[PDB]
Amino acid sequence: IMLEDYQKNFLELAIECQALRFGSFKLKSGRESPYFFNLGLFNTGKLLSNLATAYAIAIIQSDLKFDVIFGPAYKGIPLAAIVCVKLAEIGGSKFQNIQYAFNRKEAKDGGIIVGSALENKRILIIDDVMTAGTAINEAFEIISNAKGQVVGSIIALDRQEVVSTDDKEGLSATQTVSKKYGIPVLSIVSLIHIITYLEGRITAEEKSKIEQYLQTYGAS
Amino acid sequence: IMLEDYQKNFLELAIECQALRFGSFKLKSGRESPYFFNLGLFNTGKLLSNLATAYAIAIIQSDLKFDVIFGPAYKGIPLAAIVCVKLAEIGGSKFQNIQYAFNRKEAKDGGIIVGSALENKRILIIDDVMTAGTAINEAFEIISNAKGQVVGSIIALDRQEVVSTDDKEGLSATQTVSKKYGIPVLSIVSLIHIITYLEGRITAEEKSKIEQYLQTYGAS
Ligand SMILES: O=P(O)(O)NP(=O)(O)O[C@H]1O[C@H](COP(=O)(O)O)[C@@H](O)[C@H]1O
Ligand SMILES: O=P(O)(O)NP(=O)(O)O[C@H]1O[C@H](COP(=O)(O)O)[C@@H](O)[C@H]1O
Ligand SMILES: [Mg+2]
Ligand SMILES: [Mg+2]
Repeated sequence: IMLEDYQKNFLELAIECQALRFGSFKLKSGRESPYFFNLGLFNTGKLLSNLATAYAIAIIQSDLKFDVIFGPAYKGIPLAAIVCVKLAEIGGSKFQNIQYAFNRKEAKDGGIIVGSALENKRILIIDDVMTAGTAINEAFEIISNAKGQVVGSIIALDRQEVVSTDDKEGLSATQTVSKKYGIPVLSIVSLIHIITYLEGRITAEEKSKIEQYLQTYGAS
Repeated sequence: IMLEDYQKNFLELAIECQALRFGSFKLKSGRESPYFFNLGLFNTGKLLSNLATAYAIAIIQSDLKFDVIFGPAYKGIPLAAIVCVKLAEIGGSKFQNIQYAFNRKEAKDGGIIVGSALENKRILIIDDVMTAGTAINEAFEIISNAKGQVVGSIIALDRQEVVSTDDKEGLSATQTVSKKYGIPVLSIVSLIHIITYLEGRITAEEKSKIEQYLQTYGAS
């Protein structure tokens, strides 16, 4: 019903740098979507600084307790690094000693995990986006092999869409993960927040097409 | 003859977190070394923040002009990200729009480069360490394939050691790269700086063993 400042600022910048675009788009499904999102267009030092901030404040506000931030290769690698830093920078004394880690796709001269031993540490997984859960599934396999404990996940944008329109539980991608693994899936923003930001920027008519999109596909 | 503050602070932290250790060590060569360095022990949010700062101030002080900061997979990936951010944070208006990029080891569903097109951009390569030049060589191949122009490189620690004791030009690893490619190889610190930091922390005797190490192997 209201957006935190960090969430306004994130959405303002995503639209400005064209990471978030509005129009008529199709997913793999073939499903219509009224926007497109590509976190990769946060691609300058300024925009990465702001992104790091936005993830960090989301994590700080969740009150989740964790020891390590893990990013799945490849796109999670820089995000885990920049967020680990910004948490120490703005989070106070409880985030000074957070570690980061990530996986190589393949070992070498050994190691799949780059970082300190995950054994007995509480892990937050950070990525850009979640759809079928395949990066999450791979991270759990890797982590649980190393005796780490995953306590949560965070993505940039939660689409808050039902994975299937036939499915009568009406579970989104993040919900599905959260149920299977028993952990929170946090996000900087969700579809409801995009909708709220748009109030007073778009026409009555346009407002009614987006607040019907969510009737057909919105989760739970 | 004097250390910048950022260089003192970096060396203080490297010793405190055990990234820099003093004692008797052997390289691959079989060559004795009076220290060991592992940048990977900068592994918490606090320490990564400080590392990012130290690279950024080194880059700002060099006055090198560049458009993109490139990190070779894997260890350069987080360093390029965290440094790109910190440059926007502390560098003022000329570092706001710096981009970062890095390579995948192998393509997929295409792309070796993750980031905006390198064509016609001036690239600074960032890595942890340089020895034989093999990561640098690979980055040049990748970059020049993408029509980018490398303008420089930066590593954490320049060992300032001759690659070979028989070699009568007396070129270090960084010098060798710099000659072959015609670009600066910057570093946060070099061996001479470590020596200077140690003045008044170590005994007269110990000072004389390190200021003889550099007589046998110190470059140029
Ligand atoms: O991170 P990449 O580009 O190396 N690899 P890719 O598998 O394309 O990663 C994307 O898909 C994942 C989401 O997987 P899924 O949730 O769609 O199955 C995220 O990790 C995102 O980076
Ligand atoms: O970065 P990694 O661990 O994926 N791969 P590796 O080839 O071990 O990288 C180290 O060697 C390079 C230095 O290569 P060379 O200068 O010793 O030949 C640096 O990129 C450092 O990260
Ligand atoms: Mg990914
Ligand atoms: Mg490397």
